[PDB]
Amino acid sequence: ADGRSTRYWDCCKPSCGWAKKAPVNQPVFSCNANFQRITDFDAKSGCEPGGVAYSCADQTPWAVNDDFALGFAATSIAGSNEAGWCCACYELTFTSGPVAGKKMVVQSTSTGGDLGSNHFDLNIPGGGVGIFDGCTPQFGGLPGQRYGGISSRNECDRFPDALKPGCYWRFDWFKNADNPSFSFRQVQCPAELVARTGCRRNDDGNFPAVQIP
Ligand SMILES: OC[C@H]1O[C@@H](O[C@H]2[C@H](O)[C@@H](O)[C@H](O)O[C@@H]2CO)[C@H](O)[C@@H](O)[C@@H]1O
Repeated sequence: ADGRSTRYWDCCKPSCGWAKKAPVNQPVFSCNANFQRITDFDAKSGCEPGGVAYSCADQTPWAVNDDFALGFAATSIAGSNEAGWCCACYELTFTSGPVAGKKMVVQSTSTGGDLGSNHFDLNIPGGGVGIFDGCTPQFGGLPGQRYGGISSRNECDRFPDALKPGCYWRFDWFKNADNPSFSFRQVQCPAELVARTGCRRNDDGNFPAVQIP
């Protein structure tokens, strides 16, 4: 199937970070203000007044080589629901922009709201906070516009150290692609991705595996 991508980073607790959202071993980890994992899955989101749980900095993208990357996304997939996509992994092959032909395997860690579409909101620090700014309360805020975030690579240098690597990836591996389209299929999650969220679905074994170069 084909879909559409956007980019974001709002610092909020991800929607698959609550129990009973899907058939998983444990929900996606959330983190405290200094990015340390928290073990109470019921902690209040940092995007709500008085909340303490934020997005973890290790749930950011990285390049394995020039044609293949790994990362995370907030998703809305036509024909399915949050119990079907939370913690599932998908292989994307970009079909437009400067990254056309490149592949990226992502794990869904949150939910978007685009009915009838296959929307993947890629986790990218500096990609834009959108409606909720959890980053201001967390550490003082991130630069950039609300929708779309920063403009140039040099802006990543003023970010907190734990979010710099994901910020640079947008300009380096991703070539600053602006909402590229893609074709995708559901795949078994790589161990590398499950290591950062802690969340593996019970039906993961019913899908094909991908070979990380
Ligand atoms: O609402 C989805 C997502 O949008 C992100 O901004 C988009 C914006 O909606 C689109 O008009 C513009 O062309 O591209 C940007 C970047 O993809 C926003 O950054 C996210 O917080 C939000 O979740």
